[PDB]
Amino acid sequence: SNAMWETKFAKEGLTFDDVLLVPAKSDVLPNDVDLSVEMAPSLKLNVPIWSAGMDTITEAKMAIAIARQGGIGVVHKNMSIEQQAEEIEKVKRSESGGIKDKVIEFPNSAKDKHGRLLAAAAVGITNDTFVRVEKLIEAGVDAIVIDTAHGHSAGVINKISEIRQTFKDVVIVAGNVATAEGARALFEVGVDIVKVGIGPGSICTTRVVAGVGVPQITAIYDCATVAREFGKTIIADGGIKYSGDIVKALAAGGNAVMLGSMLAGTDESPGETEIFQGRQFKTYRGMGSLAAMEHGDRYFQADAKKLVPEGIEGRVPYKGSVADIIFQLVGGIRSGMGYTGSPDLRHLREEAAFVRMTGAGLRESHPHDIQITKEAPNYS
Amino acid sequence: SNAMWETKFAKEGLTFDDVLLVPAKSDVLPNDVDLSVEMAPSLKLNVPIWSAGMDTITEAKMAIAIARQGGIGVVHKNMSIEQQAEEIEKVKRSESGGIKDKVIEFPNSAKDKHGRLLAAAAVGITNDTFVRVEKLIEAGVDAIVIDTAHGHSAGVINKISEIRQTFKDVVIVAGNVATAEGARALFEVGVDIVKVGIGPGSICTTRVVAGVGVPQITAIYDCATVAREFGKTIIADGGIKYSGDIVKALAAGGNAVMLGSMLAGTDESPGETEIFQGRQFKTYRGMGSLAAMEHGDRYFQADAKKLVPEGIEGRVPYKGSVADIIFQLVGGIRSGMGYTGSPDLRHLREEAAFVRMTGAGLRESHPHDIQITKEAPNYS
Amino acid sequence: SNAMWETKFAKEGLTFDDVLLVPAKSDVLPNDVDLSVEMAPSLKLNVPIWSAGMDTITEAKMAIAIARQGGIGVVHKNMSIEQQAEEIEKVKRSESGGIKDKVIEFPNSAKDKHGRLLAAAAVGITNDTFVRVEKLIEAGVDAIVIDTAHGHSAGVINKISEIRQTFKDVVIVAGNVATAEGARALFEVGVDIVKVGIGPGSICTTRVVAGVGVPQITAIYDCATVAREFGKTIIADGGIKYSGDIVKALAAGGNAVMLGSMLAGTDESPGETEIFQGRQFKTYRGMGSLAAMEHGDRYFQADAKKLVPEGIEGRVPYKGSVADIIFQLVGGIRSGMGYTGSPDLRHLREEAAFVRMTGAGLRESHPHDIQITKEAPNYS
Amino acid sequence: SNAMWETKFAKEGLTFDDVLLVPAKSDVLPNDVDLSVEMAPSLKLNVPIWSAGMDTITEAKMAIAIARQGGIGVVHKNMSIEQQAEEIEKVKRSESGGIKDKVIEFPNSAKDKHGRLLAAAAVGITNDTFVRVEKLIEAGVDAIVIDTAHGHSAGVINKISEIRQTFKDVVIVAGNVATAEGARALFEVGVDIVKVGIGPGSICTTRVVAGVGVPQITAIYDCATVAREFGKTIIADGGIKYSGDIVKALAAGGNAVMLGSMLAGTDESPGETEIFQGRQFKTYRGMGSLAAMEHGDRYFQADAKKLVPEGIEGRVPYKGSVADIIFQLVGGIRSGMGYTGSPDLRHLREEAAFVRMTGAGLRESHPHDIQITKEAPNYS
Ligand SMILES: O=c1[nH]c(=O)c2[nH+]cn([C@@H]3O[C@H](COP(=O)(O)O)[C@@H](O)[C@H]3O)c2[nH]1
Ligand SMILES: O=c1[nH]c(=O)c2[nH+]cn([C@@H]3O[C@H](COP(=O)(O)O)[C@@H](O)[C@H]3O)c2[nH]1
Ligand SMILES: O=c1[nH]c(=O)c2[nH+]cn([C@@H]3O[C@H](COP(=O)(O)O)[C@@H](O)[C@H]3O)c2[nH]1
Ligand SMILES: O=c1[nH]c(=O)c2[nH+]cn([C@@H]3O[C@H](COP(=O)(O)O)[C@@H](O)[C@H]3O)c2[nH]1
Repeated sequence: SNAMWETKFAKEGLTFDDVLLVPAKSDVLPNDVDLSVEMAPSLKLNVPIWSAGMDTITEAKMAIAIARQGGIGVVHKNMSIEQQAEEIEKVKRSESGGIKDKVIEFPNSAKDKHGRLLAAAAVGITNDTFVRVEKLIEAGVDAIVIDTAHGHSAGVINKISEIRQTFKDVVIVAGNVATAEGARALFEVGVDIVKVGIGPGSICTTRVVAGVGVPQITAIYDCATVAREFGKTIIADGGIKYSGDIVKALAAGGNAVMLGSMLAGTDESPGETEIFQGRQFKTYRGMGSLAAMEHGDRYFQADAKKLVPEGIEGRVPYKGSVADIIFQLVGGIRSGMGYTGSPDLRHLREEAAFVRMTGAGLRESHPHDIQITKEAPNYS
Repeated sequence: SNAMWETKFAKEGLTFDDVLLVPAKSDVLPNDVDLSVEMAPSLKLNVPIWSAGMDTITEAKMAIAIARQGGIGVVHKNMSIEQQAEEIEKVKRSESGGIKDKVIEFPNSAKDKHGRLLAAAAVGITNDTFVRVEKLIEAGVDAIVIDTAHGHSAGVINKISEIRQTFKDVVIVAGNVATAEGARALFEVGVDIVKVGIGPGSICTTRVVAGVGVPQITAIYDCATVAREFGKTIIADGGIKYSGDIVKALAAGGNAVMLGSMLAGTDESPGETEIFQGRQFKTYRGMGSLAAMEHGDRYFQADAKKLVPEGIEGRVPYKGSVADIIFQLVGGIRSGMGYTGSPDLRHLREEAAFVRMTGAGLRESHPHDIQITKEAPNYS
Repeated sequence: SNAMWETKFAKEGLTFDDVLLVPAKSDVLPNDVDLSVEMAPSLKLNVPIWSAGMDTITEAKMAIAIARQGGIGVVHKNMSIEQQAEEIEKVKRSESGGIKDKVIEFPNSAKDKHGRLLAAAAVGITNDTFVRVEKLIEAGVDAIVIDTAHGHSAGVINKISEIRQTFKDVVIVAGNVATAEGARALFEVGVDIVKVGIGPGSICTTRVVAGVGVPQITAIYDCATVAREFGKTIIADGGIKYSGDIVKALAAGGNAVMLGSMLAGTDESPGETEIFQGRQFKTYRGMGSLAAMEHGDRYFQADAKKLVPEGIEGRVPYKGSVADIIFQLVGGIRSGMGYTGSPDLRHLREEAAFVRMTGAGLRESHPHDIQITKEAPNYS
Repeated sequence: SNAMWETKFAKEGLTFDDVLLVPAKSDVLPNDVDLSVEMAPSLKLNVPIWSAGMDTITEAKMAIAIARQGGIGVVHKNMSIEQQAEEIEKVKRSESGGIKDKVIEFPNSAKDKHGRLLAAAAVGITNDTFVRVEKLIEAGVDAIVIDTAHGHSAGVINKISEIRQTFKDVVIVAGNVATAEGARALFEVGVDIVKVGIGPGSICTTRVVAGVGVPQITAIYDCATVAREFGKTIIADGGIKYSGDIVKALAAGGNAVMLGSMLAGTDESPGETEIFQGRQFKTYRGMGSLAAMEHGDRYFQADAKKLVPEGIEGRVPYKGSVADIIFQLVGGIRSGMGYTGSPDLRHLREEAAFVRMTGAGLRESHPHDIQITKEAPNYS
């Protein structure tokens, strides 16, 4: 391993705050760009956003809200198989075109071939994963999300291969990985969508507790290079703080992004708001935090207990409705695509160029040297 | 686009706080350097400063004040065509040599061929842009500023070409761009002066909301390279916080700079001062903030509404008169030209050299390890 | 020295916060990885951790606690030879398998060939170093730690050679060094284990007072390269703040780490807790601080007094028991080895790869943009 | 100037916080290293320290105190020629070996060939510079310091050449410069000692107001390269915050350093202490601040008034005596020379090597993650 010894520090990594997209000749206005993305032949989104499979982010109510805005929700797995199946049934029974009380239309709703809202569901690697997958498919789930901390592991890959073999037609998302070799290993066993991100999440301590990770722009770019070879897709999962980071994640190769923090504290996230000193907040916590792993309500098999936590528990200010949050994100995405001359997301992924910057460039990019007197809806 | 794919992260960008000017052999004292600049055959400034075309920076009163100090003001377009024409008439009727009450002389006033103070005016891309340009020219405007967020866009370039074709002699400023190709596209349709800057403004959130921009020293240098080929000029617009940044912007290739924040809160900026807890302040806000776009007084056509804001609203401490602010900026410019051995701005643009530095170099450059006991007039 | 003149600034250095470990294909779960390390033929640890030889970190009580968890303690030398010999006798008489009051077992205890807890002891370079070493060996010490600020010095190397010559079988740790040439100079006189680190300690001011040091990841990597050539080992000493830094230190080539700050404020560190404003704390101080050097209780020879201090005196929040702290560190190490696919520490040292990152990458690695509401046991 | 255009951003610059000295094999203990330096054949210091020629740093009382510790003071020029001559006479009449009340010896005093304390004096470029130089020489001054903001200027070089021509034997210090070409231009007209530094001072705003400067480690190294060719010396002037920065400045090529901030607030600096909220402080201000330039006591010719200030006015905590401050600095220098294996300053300048580091390396170098409970005498 003298070869590995001499190359220990060769690789370099970039994150969102290291880069900007370069403006380019543009023939398309922001309101005319196409935000649609085909994640798999049977799974098309109208906005490139997945809500995170976390017990403070996505149950039925969030999955309904985000699918009606054109995305898709991943119902978390910290519940019994029967409970998670019923959450999916709630999504598939929900109104997808519009509701009255006076007329709220959902013209951009992401739907299956039968006009029902799309919905996804997380599963782990446990003895009962096949049963959970079976009951989710029977409930009408549109994608299974094999959600693991280290997707590039023999045990995970073997479990996916067995799932792919028994359930030949379900769309399989699997993750997380952060390297080309990890993405390739998953696509080679039949994964449809690879989820990218080790450590970048707002609530996570993986990089500090284990010392492991890849800066997220590099992780996306390295994994998207492999996805292009297979003709498949990736989800850029974690570390997105502003709408501009979504544009960066997609331009680096992401077909869609997954959001935790930016959707935390919305009306449709699980739990209720709590008033503290005249201010509204909601809980947001890592799925590897102590509170999230100490779940024990009805019985379910959980992933093998980790010795020490890899997330923290926190609270976020109340944000409002999912519809209003998505409206702000979409406006930012459309603005960025207009600046880069991208009429659709394929052009953004394939053609856009970045410029690297220092911490001084970052300070120039935010507002600077001004006393802000009102919070902007997209800059809180 | 495998070529674009492999070069996604090739480009690097520098901003003001990344660089310093290197001192050089100097035969000229600061008081003897020449700060004049010809922006176009009919538009000569005595100090290389344009005031920003913003509704909290420049109306008639600011345009008069800054032209009397040797610069030029861009009257903003958030008003009716008739109102904006009358603002220009106020500037062109104002005294340009001196006034009494006891004798205030303006020996460095920038004037047209008839001895009237110079004045510029912003226009957008709307159906009535030709009428606005016509009435501004009839009012005696010295330059039209085609003010757009993304100047490198087919719609903007087509509108400029049509304007250039109907009004063959007016000086046209157009922007904003941040790349060589964007500058070239504008000069090729007859723009006289290209305005450079995407995202660096103090009050702006473009880089964070859309993910797009270029660090401003690189943007200036890339665009000035093209201006040199055409024998035309550029305005370095945005991100200047100190007089030393003006010297940097000009040495990077800028023929002149445009200032928002450094002129905000002056007596001549629009609005009145407001006392808050014994301290004086004035409002300063992005033209892409909610308050600035929600203007609706007399009717006018506005640029197409953007879905989400790209600026914030803020307040700045009262600064004093435009004359005293310009005096401090000019003293800093003259000092920098003396250090670089530049007898005039052409030598500064063409000959001066920079040295790149880290964040540690930046901390050494400011005052450090001292409890400042009085604010300096040029270091507040 | 024109050769030295032209290469003054050639070398570059990395520390923990500059790098992350890259995840790799993994066939081993965290609970099955092997944390054992042979530091020398007669000195095997079950977890790769040495407690620092400091008078606020390690006396008999800490050495017992950490050996029972699988590591080894270095009893400090700021005491008489007789006192330090008695501390070692206390360790070697202590129960190593388990104790009652109800049954506390120590299944991972690091023991000598007679079933007694391992223990090490610091010595200096003074006239009586041979006598101190003799009495420590008679007490049953398992390793002597020649503890000096600048191990790459003629006086230190000559003293070690004389010790190695009189005491032919004792395990000798010597330090500190930070360069390949310094490590080589010590291994060449018979040192068994080289201790690496000049300036990285939490409580130390060496780099700021003397201007001297090497960023600690580079120091480890440079010295481990030499250790590999000799077939010997190194201790990565100083600058570790989180369990993830331990994984980084070992992957950079360290066979084991030495901890001060992460063990300060434990029940078993010397001194008692002091309540200040309802909060518990303990003292932690550099061995080069004024208070630590002004020791004058029973008489002992001290290293030559330094003119000015090179450490500070501080206080740390109470941490709890050594057992609970080690449990958190080990969980983090096991998680990192699982992510890197390392079944044992040899694979981590020899095979793991890093990715370099900016300050923006570091901010993404920690929790960001969240109001943490409870402290994590491994993220305080 | 297409050659200058393409090389605008080629040069890179380092400051103190960017680098560390690498430890090396050492045969010399800190107490045995030689801190002497010959600045010129008739000017030898016993510690390599000049006190700054500033009206809040050096008059007779500071010049006496620092010469008795082995350095030399530069009496500032913000006073009449007669007054400045009398300050020098006070220094040359002062006791240099020792004083009683009980016996204070000054065994390291820097003295002239007649046993009188060394002393230097600042002069400017004015019409009466020849008269000031004449009266200072008649008073027995050991060096004249031509103190200008931009030493690489025709007017300064012409004035120095005329001085060198009339006063053929006085030691001439001249500055400030920051480039090889500026140093060469001064040595070529007969300057004995070149003073290096544009912008790094604690109290100065030159880099922010004018945009001009060179990071100080690079400035020293570039200028020392020229000094080596001429067989002459340089003073590293400005930006030194800790004793470790002195070691860095000398290892980068400086023969001696000049200190402002580290000597401000001492008993011997001009002015008295002022109690503010139970705490002692003294004034410290740039010679380019408004208060320092608005001096108008007895009449003197001042350098041409600059339009705008290039320094600020501040206050520093009381530090104690010059003797105690120098003792701490010398201890740090001796420690660094011991670590680098430098028996004298020539070896430090010629042989020592640096390692470059990031901001993460800097945070590791200072104390980190500790609540300091007492201020160290060399780390306040
Ligand atoms: O290392 C981790 N420890 C955790 O406890 C944890 N919880 C969530 N996640 C991941 O973070 C993503 C959400 O990130 P953001 O809040 O930044 O959008 C999610 O989509 C997950 O990928 C975790 N990662
Ligand atoms: O992205 C933007 N969103 C906005 O809302 C906005 N408002 C002003 N500007 C631009 O900023 C310039 C002034 O910048 P400074 O205050 O830094 O001088 C101005 O001259 C404009 O170029 C904006 N840019
Ligand atoms: O330069 C120094 N001056 C000091 O006063 C000092 N005291 C301890 N040490 C060293 O720091 C190590 C502990 O570092 P941490 O607290 O970061 O674990 C220890 O293991 C030592 O190597 C010192 N280094
Ligand atoms: O640009 C400047 N504007 C000023 O007003 C000023 N005053 C002092 N100096 C220079 O700073 C040096 C002292 O620096 P320190 O306090 O960092 O030691 C001094 O030795 C001078 O070289 C100035 N430089």
